[PDB]
Amino acid sequence: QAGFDLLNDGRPETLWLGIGTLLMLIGTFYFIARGWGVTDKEAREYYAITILVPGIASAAYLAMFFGIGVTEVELASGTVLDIYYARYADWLFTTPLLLLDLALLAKVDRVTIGTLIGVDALMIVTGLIGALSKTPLARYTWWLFSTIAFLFVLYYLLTSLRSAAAKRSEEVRSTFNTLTALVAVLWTAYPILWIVGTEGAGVVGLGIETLAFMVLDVTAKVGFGFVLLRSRAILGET
Amino acid sequence: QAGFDLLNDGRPETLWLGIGTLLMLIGTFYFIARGWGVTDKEAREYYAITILVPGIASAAYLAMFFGIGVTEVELASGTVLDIYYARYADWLFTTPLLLLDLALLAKVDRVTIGTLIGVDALMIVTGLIGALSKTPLARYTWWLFSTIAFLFVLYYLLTSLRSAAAKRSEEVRSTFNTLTALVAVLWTAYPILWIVGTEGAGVVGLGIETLAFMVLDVTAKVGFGFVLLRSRAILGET
Amino acid sequence: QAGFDLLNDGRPETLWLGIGTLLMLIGTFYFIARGWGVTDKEAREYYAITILVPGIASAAYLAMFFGIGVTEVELASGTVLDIYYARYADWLFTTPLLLLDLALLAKVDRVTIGTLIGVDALMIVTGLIGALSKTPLARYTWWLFSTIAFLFVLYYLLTSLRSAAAKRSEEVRSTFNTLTALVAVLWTAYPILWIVGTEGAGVVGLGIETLAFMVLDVTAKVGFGFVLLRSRAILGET
Ligand SMILES: CC(C)CCC[C@@H](C)CCC[C@@H](C)CCC[C@@H](C)CCOC[C@@H](CO[C@H]1O[C@H](CO)[C@@H](O)[C@H](O)[C@H]1O)OCC[C@H](C)CCC[C@H](C)CCC[C@H](C)CCCC(C)C
Ligand SMILES: CC(C)CCC[C@@H](C)CCC[C@@H](C)CCC[C@@H](C)CCOC[C@@H](CO[C@H]1O[C@H](CO)[C@@H](O)[C@H](O)[C@H]1O)OCC[C@H](C)CCC[C@H](C)CCC[C@H](C)CCCC(C)C
Ligand SMILES: CC(C)CCC[C@@H](C)CCC[C@@H](C)CCC[C@@H](C)CCOC[C@@H](CO[C@H]1O[C@H](CO)[C@@H](O)[C@H](O)[C@H]1O)OCC[C@H](C)CCC[C@H](C)CCC[C@H](C)CCCC(C)C
Ligand SMILES: CC(/C=C/C=C(C)/C=C/C=C(C)/C=C/[C@H](CCC(C)(C)O)C(C)(C)O)=C\C=C\C=C(C)\C=C\C=C(C)\C=C\C=C(C)\C=C\[C@H](CCC(C)(C)O)C(C)(C)O
Ligand SMILES: CC(/C=C/C=C(C)/C=C/C=C(C)/C=C/[C@H](CCC(C)(C)O)C(C)(C)O)=C\C=C\C=C(C)\C=C\C=C(C)\C=C\C=C(C)\C=C\[C@H](CCC(C)(C)O)C(C)(C)O
Ligand SMILES: CC(/C=C/C=C(C)/C=C/C=C(C)/C=C/[C@H](CCC(C)(C)O)C(C)(C)O)=C\C=C\C=C(C)\C=C\C=C(C)\C=C\C=C(C)\C=C\[C@H](CCC(C)(C)O)C(C)(C)O
Ligand SMILES: *C/C=C(C)/C=C/C=C(C)/C=C/C1=C(C)CCCC1(C)C
Ligand SMILES: *C/C=C(C)/C=C/C=C(C)/C=C/C1=C(C)CCCC1(C)C
Ligand SMILES: *C/C=C(C)/C=C/C=C(C)/C=C/C1=C(C)CCCC1(C)C
Repeated sequence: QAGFDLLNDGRPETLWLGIGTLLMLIGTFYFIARGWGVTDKEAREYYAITILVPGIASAAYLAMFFGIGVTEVELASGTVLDIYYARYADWLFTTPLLLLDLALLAKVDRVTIGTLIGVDALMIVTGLIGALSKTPLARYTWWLFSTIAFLFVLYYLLTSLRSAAAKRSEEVRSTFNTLTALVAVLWTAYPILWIVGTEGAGVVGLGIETLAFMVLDVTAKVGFGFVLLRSRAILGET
Repeated sequence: QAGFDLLNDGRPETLWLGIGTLLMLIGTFYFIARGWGVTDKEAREYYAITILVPGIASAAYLAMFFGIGVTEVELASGTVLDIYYARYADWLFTTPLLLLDLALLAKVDRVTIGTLIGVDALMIVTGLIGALSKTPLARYTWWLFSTIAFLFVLYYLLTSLRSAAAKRSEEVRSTFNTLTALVAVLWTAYPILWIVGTEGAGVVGLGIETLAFMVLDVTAKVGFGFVLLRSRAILGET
Repeated sequence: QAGFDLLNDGRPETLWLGIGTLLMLIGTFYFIARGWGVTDKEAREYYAITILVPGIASAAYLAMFFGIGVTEVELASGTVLDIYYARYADWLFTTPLLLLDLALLAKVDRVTIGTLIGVDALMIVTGLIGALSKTPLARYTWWLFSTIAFLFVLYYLLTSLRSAAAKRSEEVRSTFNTLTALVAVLWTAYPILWIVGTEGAGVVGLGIETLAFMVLDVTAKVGFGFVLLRSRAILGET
């Protein structure tokens, strides 16, 4: 199970990267069009932040597509993995932004936002180090390290942010829940796919893995953005 | 047409990098001296931001000077280009700062500033990826990708920022215009020099190109800063 | 003089990196526990910022421990140095955060904070370039370059921040002084160890150097944090 080798370079997964690229682009320009006439300062903020997400992902996918965003990591055993490191560059900026959308919806103080971005960033960076490690001891230690950070992220999301958002209007609290839940389930799928993909146990192929990440990314990007930018929760408050 | 090989390493363009370095340094310490006694909070802000620009550029130029900020990228055809990647590292921080000076002058909200910095950053990063690409398809696709971002940058500069600045005093609006125009013409010269230089069609030599970028940088840095830090527009308002 | 080669990879300094790692971790989770029940918004801010410091250092040390955070730089003379570049990645984020703790304590405006972070960052980056340089001319020129930035950092710390903090309560002013002094002496030890270690004259071994940096880091991290998070100065004001 793989796909189609779009660049004649022996990488069938490029078919999924290509589709991923296309999807992130139309998602970016759909959001720009849809929010082009928005004058509401609170709403343009959600639009601004949310447009940048698929925008940067577009760049990351195009880079993985061309092959520029992928590198060959030789394991201690001599086994060579193709690590699409560009994903981490993507996530370093996108996850904090998505987190920022949730923070705004909850109306939590700046310290809560700083904490989330800080821990989230630590999660992605450690995830990248583990991805480029040569030893299994190191590779899985980093996975566990990043996972812990992810735990704190989910924790403050389901407590601090949740309680704050529960004090807001029914419209706002409604949308918050139907994004945090989306995040909780979608985001958790990344560490899993990672440990079962070529970066870990390797029961999943690079072709299927890429397809999976592409479905995860588009949903967590465009899907999340669609639900958010569509809600009345981004328009001031009642 | 080239210059002088200052480090005996076979790089005559170092003569232009060296001059570029020297110029960015005296520019940084001239601004520090000139603004050393400024107590006005609004003015120190312009000084602070504006001093950091030639300061970081200094580091970038010195790095390109020594050869540390340059790498050999082998094209698919086997053609080897000398990519001074350090420029992009420079721009990632300097362009947003310059943009920040214009944002402050216009007195636009934080969302407008975030948008500009976000898109600008996407412009520089994609520009760097294109610079390090091995395929012509990839190299020019990234150029076009970065150009689009540049378009949005110029667009919001000439509309959102312009309209805001037009509501301010004649002194402030005056200086804004004579910086935005400077930016519009100078900044546009970068994508051009890029597509005609060694990173593209290659009708321009690496020696001339370096000289050009050095003249562009010093003007967009020191020149911009001189006009700004000299105006009364940075001192509160009438 | 060295230590113990914990990973059987011929690096006895890993014994110091390992201890450094362990210490940064218990420091991170001690601070989290100690501040877990803090409701004071001003205090959680100090806790938040201060927890992130040993947290990121933990990641950096673990990376140097595994060997992922170290690279072999070949000097022009053919001499090969083992540069633990991860330290710089660590510092790029930690120093600004520590600086941020001092800024908050002083209650200085955002421009002062931006300036400190900007110059500090320039210090670390140039320090890294010098660390990876191949020529002695370049390596020491960067050291001097970074040192100048450090000078400005210390300067504004002992003037702008000091004078501001001197206007606050005796409790706050007291803690500020017993952190700025700690910083002034500890921080100055880095450029020294650098110029006398393998990155410079090399009178100090890589084993001793690593031990030294580990003692410096833990004190500037956990020690600084202990004194700060223990004081009443982080709780509003009298
Ligand atoms: C987050 C910050 C550090 C900067 C944003 C990250 C961007 C720069 C994303 C670019 C990533 C880049 C590395 C792409 C991968 C390219 C790939 C082809 C190269 C992979 O190798 C990377 C290794 C270098 O070693 C290798 O080369 C040498 C020389 O040829 C070989 O001898 C060696 O065997 C090879 O492996 O380096 C990986 C990076 C280290 C592990 C650095 C540790 C990172 C530290 C811990 C990050 C601290 C950031 C912290 C999480 C920020 C949180 C701040 C909050 C408190 C707000
Ligand atoms: C902006 C952020 C990502 C971090 C700031 C960038 C700094 C880290 C600047 C350092 C740049 C660094 C890469 C200098 C160039 C050094 C040069 C000698 C190496 C060039 O190779 C870089 C390649 C690695 O591949 C190569 O090595 C392997 C292994 O030896 C070979 O097999 C391969 O053939 C070689 O080509 O990697 C280039 C980086 C990728 C293309 C990553 C994609 C970047 C993503 C799309 C960035 C998203 C950032 C976004 C624009 C932020 C906007 C945020 C707003 C919403 C606020
Ligand atoms: C601060 C910003 C730029 C981004 C945060 C830095 C992160 C990306 C930390 C990652 C550092 C990374 C480079 C780890 C070292 C890995 C090590 C194994 C590779 C070392 O080589 C790095 C060289 C690449 O050249 C080498 O490879 C080529 C190709 O194989 C060889 O031909 C060559 O001989 C080798 O040496 O590149 C080093 C980076 C340049 C010196 C870039 C200059 C940096 C500019 C001046 C930074 C400006 C940032 C400024 C201080 C920000 C201040 C902003 C304030 C105004 C707010
Ligand atoms: C860094 C980290 C966690 C960081 C957490 C952070 C930053 C949290 C921040 C929280 C904040 C800011 C909260 C704010 C709140 C405020 C509220 C608010 C304002 C926000 O609303 C409040 C109320 C105050 O809380 C975890 C690392 C976690 C790291 C881990 C788990 C590491 C594991 C390592 C292993 C397992 C090594 C193993 C090594 C071995 C087995 C070595 C073996 C050697 C031999 C190896 C060989 C040779 C076999 O290969 C040996 C045997 C020793 O020689
Ligand atoms: C153009 C582009 C990409 C182009 C790609 C190309 C051409 C690819 C070609 C591929 C080929 C030919 C492949 C061939 C294969 C064979 C190959 C071979 C084998 C032969 O080699 C084969 C045949 C298929 O098999 C990307 C742009 C990408 C563009 C992007 C990412 C733009 C982002 C914009 C943002 C992020 C705006 C943001 C706007 C905001 C935040 C606006 C805010 C405003 C709010 C106002 C305020 C607050 C700021 O004042 C608002 C009013 C809401 O707009
Ligand atoms: C020192 C330095 C560079 C040194 C370079 C050297 C020595 C080079 C030597 C080269 C040689 C010998 C070459 C030989 C060649 C042959 C070589 C061979 C072949 C032999 O190998 C040959 C012979 C020519 O051919 C750089 C410093 C560089 C220094 C920098 C970049 C400083 C930056 C400062 C900032 C950015 C301040 C900022 C201040 C602010 C923002 C202040 C704000 C205050 C506002 C107050 C507030 C708000 C913060 O509270 C204010 C009051 C305005 O100051
Ligand atoms: C648009 C991209 C999104 C929403 C990405 C989310 C990514 C994560 C929640 C990634 C988590 C990871 C771990 C918990 C362990 C190690 C590796 C990661 C980076 C895959
Ligand atoms: C001090 C440096 C300044 C003001 C640099 C400005 C740079 C630009 C406006 C660069 C634009 C580019 C494109 C539009 C396409 C691809 C490459 C770039 C990065 C050269
Ligand atoms: C937790 C880490 C801390 C507090 C690190 C502080 C580091 C410095 C003050 C480093 C200064 C350096 C110079 C002045 C010159 C060149 C190299 C450096 C980066 C070691």
